[PDB]
Amino acid sequence: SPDGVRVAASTGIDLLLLDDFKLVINDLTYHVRPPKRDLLSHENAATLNDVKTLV
Amino acid sequence: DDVTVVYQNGLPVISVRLPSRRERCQFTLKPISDSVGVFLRQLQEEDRGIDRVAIYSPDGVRVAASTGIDLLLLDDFKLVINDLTYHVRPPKRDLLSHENAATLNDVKTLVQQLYTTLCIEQHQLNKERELIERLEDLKEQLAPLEKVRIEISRKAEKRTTLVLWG
Amino acid sequence: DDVTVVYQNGLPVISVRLPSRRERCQFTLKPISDSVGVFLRQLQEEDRGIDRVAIYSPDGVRVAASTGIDLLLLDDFKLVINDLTYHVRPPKRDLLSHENAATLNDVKTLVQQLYTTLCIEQHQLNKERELIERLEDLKEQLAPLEKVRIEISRKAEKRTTLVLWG
Amino acid sequence: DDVTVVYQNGLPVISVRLPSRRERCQFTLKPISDSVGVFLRQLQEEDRGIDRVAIYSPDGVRVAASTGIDLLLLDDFKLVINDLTYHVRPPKRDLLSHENAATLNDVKTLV
Amino acid sequence: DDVTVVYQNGLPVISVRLPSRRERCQFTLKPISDSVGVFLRQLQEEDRGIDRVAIY
Repeated sequence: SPDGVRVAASTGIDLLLLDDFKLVINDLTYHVRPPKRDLLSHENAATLNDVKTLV
Repeated sequence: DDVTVVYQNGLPVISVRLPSRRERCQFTLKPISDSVGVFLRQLQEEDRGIDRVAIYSPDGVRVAASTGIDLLLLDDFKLVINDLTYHVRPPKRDLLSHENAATLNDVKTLVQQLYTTLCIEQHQLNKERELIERLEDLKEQLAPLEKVRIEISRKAEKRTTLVLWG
Repeated sequence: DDVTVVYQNGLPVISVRLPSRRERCQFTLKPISDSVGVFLRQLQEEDRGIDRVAIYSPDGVRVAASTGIDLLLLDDFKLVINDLTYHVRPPKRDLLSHENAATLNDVKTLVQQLYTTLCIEQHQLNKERELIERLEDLKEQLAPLEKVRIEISRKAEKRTTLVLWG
Repeated sequence: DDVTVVYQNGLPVISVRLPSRRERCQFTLKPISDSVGVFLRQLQEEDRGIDRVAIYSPDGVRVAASTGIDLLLLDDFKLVINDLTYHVRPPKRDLLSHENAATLNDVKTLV
Repeated sequence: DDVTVVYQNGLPVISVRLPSRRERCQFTLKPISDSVGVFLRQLQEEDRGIDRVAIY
């Protein structure tokens, strides 16, 4: 995690790509930063509706 | 140090301190599909030097392994690593209301229907492949018993033809 | 020589010349079930004289061993056998243009992120739990009634049999 | 004489003429849970007097020793033993599992 | 190509051409402690696509 705490091997992938993290391969730390939607909790009522438009 | 339990995305994440590397580690527990045994296995699998793990109720009794997380996170408890004990105190999240949840269920079921629509053809294809692979094994396993069945049914039919003719 | 990819009966067939046997072989692949790892394993367990084999995207990067075969056959790639490098060009499919594919991708991504952030898995598990609880509650109102229903049925059949014998 | 393939109770069976023991040996084999390799192993274990065995496509390119038998029984093929080459034509069969490549019609019905 | 046998340090080195990588390979044979079976095993162990080996 960006704070330094490890992430258990049972954490789902979809829960991990919601926030940037670090990846340690052997001793190199790559700061992975996935493209996340910058919308908030209420925006779902729009986001869902947004989906409709696309369809 | 300490063990903290917080809530993110509706799921409880619990942050413990592992002994072998002196670093923290957060486990995301599912309050319905997970149990205490699952949490303990995940806790002693992310670190091999945790040969001794336990969870006790705050009064002294040991919590059984077949206990749901939603039943455990109600009251405090004590987690036990190889020789340390941590007094864990879960939080108490708030039930929103009777109105907001009534309008949230619509979205929560529409998203479920949409996700089902997006990923049901590949799942049914895998299911049909598994079903063919399973039927071809069931019939192969049944093949030898049919011989004994027929050898029994011929003797069971001869005597009833004898009964009719008699 | 050369490596070709031809669709036969809707399934891809990759014709490749192996180094040791010096004879051209062909592999039929399922685009849904198999993966790059499965194809590479089949290609290795064919002649046993291939110590290193890989599949590179035309940009230089290497595709993983879990990438599906369907996702790989969209564009060209490079099949690298121990020290040979063959340029594979699968036949192009006629699918959505480069504009509608973006819209469909956006729909898929938004639906998946809504399924994750709203925590629909726990919603479905809670629905199933409520259903189990209702079903098990319906059977606790039946335990007292059936205990007297059985008595009534027994002392009714006990008169029916007596009528028969009479 | 020649080699024949028949489906009985959902399982394919193939009648091979063998050189060392001139007797029509039958092989009942599963199309999904087996490959061509295990079929050649069965042939070699049955005869143990055949120098080699191989399967070829109707054109001449050798078919791999790992393709499933369901992938093979779609079209015709050739079975070559060390001295004879029998053109085997499986029974006419259309579809196996409805699992193939993607199509624009699938995307249309998804939308 | 060809197979050459020469002598170095009193030991015969034999250079064959392996099929799987199209490269040469030299084997140092010991004229007393080695046999033909040992040479064939070493020849089909340095390259896995040599399932058939013989010496006539």
